Amino acid sequence: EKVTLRISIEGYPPLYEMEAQDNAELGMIKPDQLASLNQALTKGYTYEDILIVRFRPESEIYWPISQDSRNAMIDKLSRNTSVNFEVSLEFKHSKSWLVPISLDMTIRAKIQSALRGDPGHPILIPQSIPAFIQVPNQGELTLPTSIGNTIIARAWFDSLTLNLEQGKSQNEKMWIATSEHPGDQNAKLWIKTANTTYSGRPYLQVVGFID
Ligand SMILES: [Pt+2]
Ligand SMILES: [Pt+2]
Ligand SMILES: [Pt+2]
Ligand SMILES: [Pt+2]
Ligand SMILES: [Pt+2]
Repeated sequence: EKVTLRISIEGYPPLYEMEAQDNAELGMIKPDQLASLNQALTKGYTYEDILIVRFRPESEIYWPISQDSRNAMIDKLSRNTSVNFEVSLEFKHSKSWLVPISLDMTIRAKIQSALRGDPGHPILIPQSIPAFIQVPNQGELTLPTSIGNTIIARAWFDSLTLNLEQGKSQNEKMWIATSEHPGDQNAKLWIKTANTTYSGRPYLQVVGFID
């Protein structure tokens, strides 16, 4: 089984790439976690069907973008119409979501500054990654619309926040990615996410339902 996540400004080398290969234990999911999830909704899938995928939030390779391509990317924001991009791949089955970057200039200026690497400038990509995804035998991944419609790109999606590592050499550019839920981040519906042993940061998490 294999999962990759990629987060980028469309057209350009990803800010963030991560590979999952859960990780990593024999069981797909904690067996209280489906009883606490199933109860929180108040679908017929069993523990062997539910995968908890966890992405290390630091990109797995340094950002390899050329300065010129990076400059071009920033300039594109100076005028109009660009979209955030991200993709999930198992393992054959993929989905990519496009999230429009607001034409609001005070925030386009915030992205631009973040892309330049200024301290104190995250890149908010709101409602951009699903906490839950469904992977089928044929075709691209799908959303569990049932789960979505209960919660309140799509409205129930998690939001992303991306930061460039500060103080590193020009050939060592890391984006770090953080996630959070819309509304109550503490809701029981959310399978709680783990942190990493090596860095102490939260995993990027998606719960997959397998067919
Ligand atoms: Pt197994
Ligand atoms: Pt198992
Ligand atoms: Pt600023
Ligand atoms: Pt780093
Ligand atoms: Pt940090």
